[PDB]
Amino acid sequence: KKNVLLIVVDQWRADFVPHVLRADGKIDFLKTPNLDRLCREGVTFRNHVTTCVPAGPARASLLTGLYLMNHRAVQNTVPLDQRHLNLGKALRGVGYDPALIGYTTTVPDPRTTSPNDPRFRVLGDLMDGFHPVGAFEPNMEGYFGWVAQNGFDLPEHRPDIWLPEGEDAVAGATDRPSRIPKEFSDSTFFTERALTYLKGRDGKPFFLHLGYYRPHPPFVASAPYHAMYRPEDMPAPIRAANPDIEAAQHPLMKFYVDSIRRGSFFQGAEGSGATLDEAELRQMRATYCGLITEVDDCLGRVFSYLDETGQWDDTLIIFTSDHGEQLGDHHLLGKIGYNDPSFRIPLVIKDAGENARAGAIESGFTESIDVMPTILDWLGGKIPHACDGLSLLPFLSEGRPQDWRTELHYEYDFRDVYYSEPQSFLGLGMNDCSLCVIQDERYKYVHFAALPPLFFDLRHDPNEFTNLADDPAYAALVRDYAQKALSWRLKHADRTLTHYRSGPEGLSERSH
Amino acid sequence: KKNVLLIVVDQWRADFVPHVLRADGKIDFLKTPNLDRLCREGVTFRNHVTTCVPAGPARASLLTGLYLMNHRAVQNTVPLDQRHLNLGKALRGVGYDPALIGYTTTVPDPRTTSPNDPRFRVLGDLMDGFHPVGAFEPNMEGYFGWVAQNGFDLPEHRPDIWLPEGEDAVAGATDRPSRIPKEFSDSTFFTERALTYLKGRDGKPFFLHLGYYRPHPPFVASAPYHAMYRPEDMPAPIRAANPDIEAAQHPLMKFYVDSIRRGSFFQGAEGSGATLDEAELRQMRATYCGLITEVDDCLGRVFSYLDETGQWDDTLIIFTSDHGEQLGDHHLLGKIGYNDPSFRIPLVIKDAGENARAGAIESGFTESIDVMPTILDWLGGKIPHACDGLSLLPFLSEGRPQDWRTELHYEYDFRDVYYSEPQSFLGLGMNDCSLCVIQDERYKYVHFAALPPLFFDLRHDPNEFTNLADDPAYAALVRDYAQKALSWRLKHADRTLTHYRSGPEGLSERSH
Amino acid sequence: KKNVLLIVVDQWRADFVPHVLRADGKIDFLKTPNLDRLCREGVTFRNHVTTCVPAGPARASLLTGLYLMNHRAVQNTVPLDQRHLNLGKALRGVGYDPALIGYTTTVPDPRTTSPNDPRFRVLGDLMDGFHPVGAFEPNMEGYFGWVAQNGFDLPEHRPDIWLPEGEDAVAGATDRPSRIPKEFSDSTFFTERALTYLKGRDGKPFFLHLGYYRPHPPFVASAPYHAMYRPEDMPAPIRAANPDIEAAQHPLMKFYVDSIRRGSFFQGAEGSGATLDEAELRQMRATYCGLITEVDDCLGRVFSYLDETGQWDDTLIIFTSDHGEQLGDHHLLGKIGYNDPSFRIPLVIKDAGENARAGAIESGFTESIDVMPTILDWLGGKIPHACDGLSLLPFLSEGRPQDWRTELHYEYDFRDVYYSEPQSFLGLGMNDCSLCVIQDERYKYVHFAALPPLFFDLRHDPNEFTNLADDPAYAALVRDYAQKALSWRLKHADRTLTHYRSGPEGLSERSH
Amino acid sequence: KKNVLLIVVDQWRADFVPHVLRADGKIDFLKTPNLDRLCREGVTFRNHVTTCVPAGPARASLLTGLYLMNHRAVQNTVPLDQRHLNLGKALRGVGYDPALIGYTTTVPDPRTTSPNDPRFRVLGDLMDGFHPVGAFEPNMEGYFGWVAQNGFDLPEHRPDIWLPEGEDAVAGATDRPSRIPKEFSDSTFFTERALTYLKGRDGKPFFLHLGYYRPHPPFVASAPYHAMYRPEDMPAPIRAANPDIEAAQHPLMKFYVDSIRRGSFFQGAEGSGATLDEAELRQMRATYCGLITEVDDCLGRVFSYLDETGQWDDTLIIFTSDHGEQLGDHHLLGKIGYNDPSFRIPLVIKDAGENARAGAIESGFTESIDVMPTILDWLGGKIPHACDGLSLLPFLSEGRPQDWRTELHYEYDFRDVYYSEPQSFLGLGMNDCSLCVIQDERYKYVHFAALPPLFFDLRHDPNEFTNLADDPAYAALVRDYAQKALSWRLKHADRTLTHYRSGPEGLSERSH
Repeated sequence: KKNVLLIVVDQWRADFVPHVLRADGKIDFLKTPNLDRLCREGVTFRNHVTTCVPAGPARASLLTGLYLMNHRAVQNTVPLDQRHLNLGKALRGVGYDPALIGYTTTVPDPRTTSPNDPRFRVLGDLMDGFHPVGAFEPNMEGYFGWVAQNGFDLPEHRPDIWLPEGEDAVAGATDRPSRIPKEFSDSTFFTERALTYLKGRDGKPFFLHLGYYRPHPPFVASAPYHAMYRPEDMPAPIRAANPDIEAAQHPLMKFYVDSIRRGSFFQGAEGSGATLDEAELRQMRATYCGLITEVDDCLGRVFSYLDETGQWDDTLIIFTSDHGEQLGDHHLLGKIGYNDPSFRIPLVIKDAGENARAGAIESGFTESIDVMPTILDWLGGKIPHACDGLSLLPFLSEGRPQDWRTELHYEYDFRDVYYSEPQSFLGLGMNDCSLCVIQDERYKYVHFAALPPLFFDLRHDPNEFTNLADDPAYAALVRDYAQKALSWRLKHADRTLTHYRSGPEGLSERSH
Repeated sequence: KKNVLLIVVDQWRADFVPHVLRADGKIDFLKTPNLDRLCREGVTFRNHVTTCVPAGPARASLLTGLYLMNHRAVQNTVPLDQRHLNLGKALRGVGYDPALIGYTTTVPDPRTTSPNDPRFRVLGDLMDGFHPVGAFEPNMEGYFGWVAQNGFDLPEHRPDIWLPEGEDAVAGATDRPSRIPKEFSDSTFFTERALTYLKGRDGKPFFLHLGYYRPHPPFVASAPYHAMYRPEDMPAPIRAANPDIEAAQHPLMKFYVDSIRRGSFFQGAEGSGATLDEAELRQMRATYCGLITEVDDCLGRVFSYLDETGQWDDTLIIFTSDHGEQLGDHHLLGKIGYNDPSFRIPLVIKDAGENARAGAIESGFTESIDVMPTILDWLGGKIPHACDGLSLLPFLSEGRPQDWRTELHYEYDFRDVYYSEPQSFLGLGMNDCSLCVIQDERYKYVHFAALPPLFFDLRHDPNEFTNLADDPAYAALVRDYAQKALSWRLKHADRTLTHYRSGPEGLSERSH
Repeated sequence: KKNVLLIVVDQWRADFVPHVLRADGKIDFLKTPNLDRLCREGVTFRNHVTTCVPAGPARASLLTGLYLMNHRAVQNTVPLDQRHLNLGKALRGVGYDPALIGYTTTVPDPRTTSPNDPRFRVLGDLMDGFHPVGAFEPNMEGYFGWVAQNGFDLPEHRPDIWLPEGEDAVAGATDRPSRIPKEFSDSTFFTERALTYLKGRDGKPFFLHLGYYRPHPPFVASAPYHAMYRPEDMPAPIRAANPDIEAAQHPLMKFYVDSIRRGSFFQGAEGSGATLDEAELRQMRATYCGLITEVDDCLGRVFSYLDETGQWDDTLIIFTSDHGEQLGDHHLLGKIGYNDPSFRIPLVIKDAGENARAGAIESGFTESIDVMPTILDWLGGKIPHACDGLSLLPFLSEGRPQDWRTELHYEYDFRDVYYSEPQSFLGLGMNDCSLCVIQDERYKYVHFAALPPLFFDLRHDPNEFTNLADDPAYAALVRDYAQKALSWRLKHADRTLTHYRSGPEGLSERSH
Repeated sequence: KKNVLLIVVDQWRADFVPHVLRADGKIDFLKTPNLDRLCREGVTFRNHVTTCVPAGPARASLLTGLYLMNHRAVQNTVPLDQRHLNLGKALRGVGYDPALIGYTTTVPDPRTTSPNDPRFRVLGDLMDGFHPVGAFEPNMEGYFGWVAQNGFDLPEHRPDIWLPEGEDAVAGATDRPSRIPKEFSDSTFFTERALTYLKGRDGKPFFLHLGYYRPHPPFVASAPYHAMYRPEDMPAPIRAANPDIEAAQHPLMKFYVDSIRRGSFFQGAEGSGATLDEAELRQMRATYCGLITEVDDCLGRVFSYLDETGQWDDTLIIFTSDHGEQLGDHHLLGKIGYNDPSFRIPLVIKDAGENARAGAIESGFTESIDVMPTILDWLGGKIPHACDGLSLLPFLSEGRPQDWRTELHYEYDFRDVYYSEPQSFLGLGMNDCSLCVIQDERYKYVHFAALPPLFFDLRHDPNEFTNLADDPAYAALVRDYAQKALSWRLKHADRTLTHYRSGPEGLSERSH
């Protein structure tokens, strides 16, 4: 029997993974024993990125194996064209039910449904082709209904469960717990749906997309996770001397430093994200770690059910996140722009049985578009022609293929959406608001469609403070990275029908 | 605010509706106080039929507003063509989320999915376009997973929860309870999903398809519903002197009398349905009533939540069943053939506010294809051109329209499916295995595509024992009913594009 | 090598086929030596009907193998749903180019094109899936452009080429030629396109739909075909004592007797069709024969090219018409209503090589829906599941199959179109304006959806003057024919997906 | 009234346009009086390119307004995805019939038709959505059938009409005429179809795509066009000292210098294209001019019909070519690679009425993707969101828009097709065989996906002999052009749905 458990957390940074911290001799300032078990038993990928942000685009790439340049779900609220083959439909093609807990943040294709469809009122709904067994639902109604049915009285504005405890509490980074008990938290909800689904399967082969919302904000935690980590034990945020000096690097950086609000990160909070002080940012980081450890506790319950039913060694387990989180770096909160912390994400894979590379940490450059090909390959399917990504299965046996990619790539599109509208400030039209990034161990190149490019020397400037793109001494290097990025564009043009050929013998297909 | 609650039970007969029994001066031998409330407050339709059986075809007609002659989902296991507009997609067209609890028994269109799709392994899965919030799931996994997560230990073969209590129990009609407590029954499950969904909506407008499996078999009930009704208080089954005399009426009757097995109606039971004695049939009927009263108790919890939140007077409530049940009549169990008890079904409608016809019983002839037009009309939508049915809203105000139909119509297709294969016995090919029925207060005509027809005088022979179709004295009457049925066929040919016209002014549409 | 030549004339009656006239000892009052060659070498089907009229519906049935009840292109100007598989697409499935000369009169599906498409300004355009090599074109522009490019000066209103020669001519039935020379006639045009296409093929396998407009009206002929037949040698029209007595038979008969205009049949003519006298009708018939003989002369040129290139014995030749013509019978002109002369059509089939039944006349009942299955069968294709018709190939070898149909069937829908609007006169809505016909050697039954039925004893009343449907002495016979027609409806419900099945082994198909 | 005549020749170079030659003080060594009339009356665009080559890709860009990066019909024999909106369907959206003479070289989408479709046996067939009124047809059957029907006896192998006259003739560049008289030439054929179509329209508004095959090879002409130009009066080919020195520039150049055969350019010829001597190339150029003048003579007949019917001043006339021709430059024949002569093409536009810029020559950079937007704009349509091109109408009134593009762009994909397979020689996989080009008045940058780039200084090296891309002194310039090309990629990602947005008010669209 073969099972696949795809765990997708939200907003969890790659540098909040204890197995990698310890390997580098750093203090592992947070506890994730269940993730650590996956790392001891499988392969941890230390240079994994999402190919775009925020949730809607990231999940389009994860669930189609396509770059943003091909899926075109370029921002939250922008439709996903129905033509793209997604993981749910591909799973049905190999005889698996594509069971899903959590959310996909997918706007339907308007050519397929009425313009009055309620799914157009929200950031996104479930992607067509999945079988929902534990949906957060539009406006988190699935979760709130479950809390209410469990007998907990909700406030009139339901997200006020995430105000800090106590009528005198000041909204923002907090040392207080939220107003929801642990047993009715959202992580508990998704976990109960996972256990219900696995118990219903009763040993039969499964695919399950187990989505967790946490550690997505609001950065407030149920007791006692709110108090589990001391602010002084957290890694310091990395940022310029002040927000103006930070913003001077690039107009897009200035837009986000100026515009991001605390209320998007802490329920009811007022003021700008960029003005948080070091103590507030350390408290935010401690609460973020508490939310992470709650998820890890919950995963322990899922893993316990797999152990008790004898299914652990039959299950391919993939742990990843949709995207990262700035967490105060560069004066930013959220998943925006071009910096490493928004795009670097965990990826740990435990094969069935005793893993040949158990415990290894892989530096090969991997991208979220590789996850769908990996799952389909493992289940014996053909990888769709159109996918941009490649199967990671060679990394679980002999290691990095000799012809594997030598750069990481990602994209970001910042055209206007209802809650964030940079076009007027930037002076740009909607089809000119994008960037792409190419990077390796030494250099990082950020190319904007219609704004200045950026170039960083990562050995000397690992935190991306010193743009070199306009320095004439770097002209040959900038040329080289722009050339690699341009080749990458040409190599990833759409592949839907390009293997077919007419000819004297009729219709044929080219394989190489 | 406008809400719609569409309650769809399964396998509940029209003559098991106490409000109608009492109106006719009959003993109301079962208790349904919550349904009785709907009847006191709304309109009870006493001549409602499903336009086909069993579940898959019945639910295709209910959820598309089309006769079987147009939807072509002619038996369980036969695909529903994606071209037909269903109620879920139509609801999205009026801005409603098409939330659904229970099941639709819909086989996907093979042109839309892989032939390996797991949805082709089961009798049917969820119809495309609905939003599931409480699915029974393939093989009832949703229910069983919920029972297991509630801490109840299930037997190795999970349907053995429906064996009668006690290792010494004989499977079949029983005076013992099932092996599942009331608090973990399937009716409790669907009810908890309904409460969870309504609590999540928190007062916002809703559509909810609230499906119950009961009183579908196995005919066994959780305590104390198994003992709630005395067998001697049940209405007697109506059947011929013996199964051979019954079967002589028609080859299709013979096929079902010979083939139907007790194990399809009582978990683990052996033997033929037709050999049940009168006492066994009375016990079966008493258990069936117990399952009905459990559903009614559950509806009381849903109605209580609507009352407490002040939504009752804002909600159009429609109560109906997918189809009926022979329940021993004519030596048959199940929903098959051509007799009234398989096709007659409850229908009660309570409008928002104080209903103009509260308490009335309507004799106008209504069909399940009318339900979707009624809901869309009530929500301010246009009724799709293709629907065969008509809105029932006039019946809630002034009464039966002057041009309403004057006959009831239904269809049955009995081509081979994996668990019932009459073609060899009947000597028929797959496209020749159907019948249609037309009837009014006086006469009933059953026309087979490729077997003898039947004709009944319902005043003198209300129970359909005496075929008159081959009696020369009835030639003019049989002619007349065949002519009405043939006109009905011509009038209901597909209407997808037939209102459009080319012409000198370009494309236009005819409205009359 | 295998070729198919499908010759489709327009408006040519089955009783204008000399081989059948001579077989019955009647005078063959018109000459068709080239058709007579096909009859001597192949099989002539004497009981062939189109399953509906006029051109648009007839050609939908011919080119899909479907009854009107399934294709739903129910009148000229009504769209053909793109879902139906047509002969052109099916030919591509067997590797044949679906070359077409003439027209198909097909209104596009509005869901597939802009509402501004010029194809919605005309009665119909080319059916999707064919390869046009000689289109009449919208408004006959293809023909008129060819005449103009040939150097012939056209009048300002181009159809005035069909006024009778001479400024003093009275428009109507005429003993004068038209104003177009034979070398620039429409039959010459289609023939030149056929020769161009066959010469381009240069011996390679072909399918060609060779459409002729003639003998469709206006009933005027190029010299000397206008004078080739004497009016006194024509068969007399068959009609009641006067138009009022004719019209009394049925409201639909009255509508057409009252409404049909001479201008629809003779260019520029005034007055009603029903008031033509016997001499005028005989002249009309003589001109109609002249147009037929012109087509036959043209076919001789096509056949000569096949003989000279050695392809005759490699070619399946099918000669047929889209529909018939009343030609004055029952006071009617055109192709309307329910009488035999509108629906009976020629069908002659010459197989490749020496035909086993060369010269035979077949009385088995054949329908235009059989033609597409016949062609696909002959080319080695599978007949589409959805077709209503059956292959005629058994008739070319051993003869009529033992299980062949025992009645002929056809349909007519008379809902309002821009140039003929009977609904107000009849008092009917658009979905109630149809009839179906079932008949055999003895009896004919015409069933209207919402008007009185008709029944004829064809031995005693071969010309359909005496309705018997309301005579009580015929009640059992009328019953029997209504029952056969109702069975036919049930047997021909749509078959798109009804062979598929879900089940424990996955998706399967039933073959019987 | 508004008409559009879109004249599309094949393989005609931009530097074979006399109006531009004379403007630059060069000898106009060929005569095109009818094209010269369009130039005197309209605007001549001197920096127009096709965005890709050869015919199939070029015509996909012309007829969709999309770059190859979006249409993906990347080589002849590769399907065009049906999702792209083409000019024919867009014309129907504005009420115009999309009449077409010539060919489009379009391989159908395999998801829309049988794999056995004969359209998969040829390089391409007609694009879906056009109305053919003069097709060359598969294998030029339309033309050959027309020649045969005109009474001209064709040789057994029909293309042998293009052998030079006389049994002793040596195949290759020739001073002899072909074996087809002028009155039966292919240019005469397309012209007769144009006149037939316009005469059929009889003054009604038209769109006509008037395609000519010439001056596509074989480079042989009907008498007396074969002798109209002296070889010594032709411009000399521009090429390196020998083929080896030429080929050293780049592996793709070497592939084509080594592989191109004379038989692809002269009927029956043997040997390599690269070994033609200067005299042979001058004769080839003189014959090429003869074919051009034959097309111009033919256009004079079309223009004469427009003048005589008073339609000239009501007609937007656009003259262009699908692509250019190397004509011996760089040792190459055909339309391949990256050099200017393969991609630069004529474009002349005459507006209705007296043109504001009559006679002007425009240096603004225009691309073939601009043609479809121009036509739709002129007819009052909306330009489809997805188009990459922009309307040229501002150039006919006030001139180049201030925000017009500042570089020309084109693409070439050289993955294996049945008659040319460079992948093995180049060592590349199928998705790595492309290049893109960006250029302006000063510099040209050729970027290969997986081979070395090229960079040319066009003032000092107008003929592209001296690659500078690997010269360190050019690093900043190469950087700049790679950056412009990378921005162009980002700006032209697919736009199908990217203007739509979900949000609190429902579905909306962004316009800027």
